Amino acid sequence: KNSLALSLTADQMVSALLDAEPPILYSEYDPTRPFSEASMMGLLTNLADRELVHMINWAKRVPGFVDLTSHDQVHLLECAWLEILMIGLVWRSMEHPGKLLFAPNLLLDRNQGKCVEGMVEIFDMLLATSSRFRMMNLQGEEFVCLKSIILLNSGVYTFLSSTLKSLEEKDHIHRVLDKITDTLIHLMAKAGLTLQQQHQRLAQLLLILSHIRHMSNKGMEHLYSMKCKNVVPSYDLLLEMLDAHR
Amino acid sequence: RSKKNSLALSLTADQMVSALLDAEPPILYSEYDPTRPFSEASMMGLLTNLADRELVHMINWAKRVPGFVDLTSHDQVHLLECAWLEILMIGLVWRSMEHPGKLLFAPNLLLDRNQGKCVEGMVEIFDMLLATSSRFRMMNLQGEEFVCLKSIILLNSGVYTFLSSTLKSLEEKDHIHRVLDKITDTLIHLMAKAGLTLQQQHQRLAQLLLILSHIRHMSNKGMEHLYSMKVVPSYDLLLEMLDA
Ligand SMILES: CC/C(=C(/c1ccc(/C=C/C(=O)O)cc1)c1ccc2n[nH]cc2c1)c1ccc(F)cc1Cl
Ligand SMILES: CC/C(=C(/c1ccc(/C=C/C(=O)O)cc1)c1ccc2n[nH]cc2c1)c1ccc(F)cc1Cl
Ligand SMILES: [Cl-]
Repeated sequence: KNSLALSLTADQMVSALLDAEPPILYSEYDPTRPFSEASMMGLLTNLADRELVHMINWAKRVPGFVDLTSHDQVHLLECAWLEILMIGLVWRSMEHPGKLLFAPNLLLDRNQGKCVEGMVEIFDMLLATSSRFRMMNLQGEEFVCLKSIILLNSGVYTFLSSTLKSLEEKDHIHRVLDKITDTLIHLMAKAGLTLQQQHQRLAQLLLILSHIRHMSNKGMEHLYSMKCKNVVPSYDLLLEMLDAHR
Repeated sequence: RSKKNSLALSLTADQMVSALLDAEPPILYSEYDPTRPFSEASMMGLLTNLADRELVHMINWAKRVPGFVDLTSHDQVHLLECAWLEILMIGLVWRSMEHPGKLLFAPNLLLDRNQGKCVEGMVEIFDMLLATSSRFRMMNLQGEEFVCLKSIILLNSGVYTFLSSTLKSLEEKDHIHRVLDKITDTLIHLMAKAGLTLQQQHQRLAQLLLILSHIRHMSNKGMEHLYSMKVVPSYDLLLEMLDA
């Protein structure tokens, strides 16, 4: 692939990723009205709906992503969307121990998780991830690398791949993933970590992604258990949004 | 802030690998000569039976993973509850590597895709497992890398879901993270000795650890299908096997 992505240095990768970051959105409720009146699930659903649109724009700006066919872009987003929302939430919540910062005007604690049956389980997992990032002193530059890894990794092993084209798409993804790895290592070397510390930190970061997958899976199961499914993107919806984007 | 006294942390890379290779469970056989062809119910029976027998050996293996016995029984159980199906699955994928298009559950139970269709929804899981096996094959995964990955799953999968208020709980967690760091070093060591450059080492490490996310996903899907049909070994069972 002549992909410009593969010619990027670590610093250019980080710049591109920092520049692609979506805005922090606000929850939509009247702050003049008391907080009951508001449905918690309604607020969260609405927020996720609005976050999704921005996620598509962000994805299109991840180096290497637009080199893929639309079909593969959709497949990656279908698999990764909730993991991406979740890693964003955890990062925003880092400086708020015991709380989840859904939006600047929607900072929830554990006991607010108990609104909606089974959500507290997810809340606790999210809190623990936020604690882990805090403990590790996760940097914004590392965060954007991890979020891009999720986009590219989560769906890559579930392409139905008979064709030459599909094999080339997979190879491409793996090369970009290798570039993000290099980028992460670079950031750590420049922060003055030893070689051993670099590889240990890389491993600690990537192992957290396993827990993010777990949380996404649990979350998706609770959502599928519902008789309404207002925002969870079908392939076709995602393809439309990708086409509607351009 | 306190660092648990563990012989595990004094092991070199080479000693870690040896200890892990030595702890490997045996390859078990499926219930000998069943009625073939299989029904949906008979296939599930064979797979359930196999998992039950594999579990006992998994506990023995876990007890021999350096650092694992340093933990309290409660924490050992928590790790196994979270990791058990992922461990079965990574074992299966490794055994299946040299059998393209097939899953080697046991030497007398080698199934292909179309045999996955015998139980409703299972082919989806089969396909994910096959794809993982292909990925390991493509990467030329080595047996020494495999044992490191399998131990990482044991230690990592449940580590973030200890409910941890006390200093003691934080020290247990730190211990786990140090052992995980030791296994990372061990993996890097193996790659360096295989003659990979520094860049290649870090890239390969990342490729391997990213597969663990897919293994978590398969475990989750597997558990969901099983709950839809009917499964996590009970705390008490696990405790007994750990005590026994
Ligand atoms: C953990 C929080 C959460 C989010 C969520 C995602 C989708 C929907 C609804 C989809 C639909 O009807 O199609 C509802 C809530 C959430 C909503 C904003 C978010 N912004 N950043 C992260 C965020 C997560 C949630 C809550 C309950 C649950 F059973 C499962 C989940 Cl995942
Ligand atoms: C994919 C294969 C499979 C395994 C399996 C694991 C546990 C149980 C437990 C049931 C119970 O306790 O009542 C049943 C089946 C399997 C059985 C041996 C195995 N050895 N190595 C890997 C292995 C997997 C399976 C099948 C259908 C499904 F819906 C989900 C799964 Cl996970
Ligand atoms: Cl908005």
